Amino acid sequence: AKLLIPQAASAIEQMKLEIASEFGVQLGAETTSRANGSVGGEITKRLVRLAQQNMG
Amino acid sequence: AKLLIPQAASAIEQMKLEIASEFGVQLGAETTSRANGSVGGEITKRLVRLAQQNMG
Amino acid sequence: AKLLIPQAASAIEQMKLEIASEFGVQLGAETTSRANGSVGGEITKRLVRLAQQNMG
DNA sequence: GGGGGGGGGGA
DNA sequence: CCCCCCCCCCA
Repeated sequence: AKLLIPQAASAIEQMKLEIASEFGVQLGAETTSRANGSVGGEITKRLVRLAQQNMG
Repeated sequence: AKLLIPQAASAIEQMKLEIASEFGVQLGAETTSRANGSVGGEITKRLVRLAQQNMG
Repeated sequence: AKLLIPQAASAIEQMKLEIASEFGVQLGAETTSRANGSVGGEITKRLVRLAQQNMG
């Protein structure tokens, strides 16, 4: 799960737990894919949205 | 083809065209889906990276 | 790629293959976006036709 | 495995 | 809407 910028590990980590509770999902191997994936989906969606903001 | 932040359309377009040149691919109907697709993959990668950077 | 109705996956899959054959198009990354796209166009066309028929 | 963000098409 | 891609991230 390496990132482009490892120094951001802390950042995403916060946003991760944030989105988790929002959708009400428990990031664990005992959970479905559509559940663990929905999180990573929102994370990417937000990172993109922010980047598009600092360019508009 | 609505973007998350349509106000960035012009910025992402210039990014698209510049990446196409750097990649040597000529965007178009007659281009392979792989070549066209690669430009879109770079946009997301760079946007995600820039987000992580200017954040964490 | 998640279709409106995932359960239709198998059916659209067969229609796709049958359309590819009629068109003489080989679906793939190295195939032009136009050739690949042509197939998706027929699929939507036939689906809309079926819906208009079984609707009166 | 999944979700999301982009690229190029066709109907 | 469907087709073919590429990328990011979660697990």
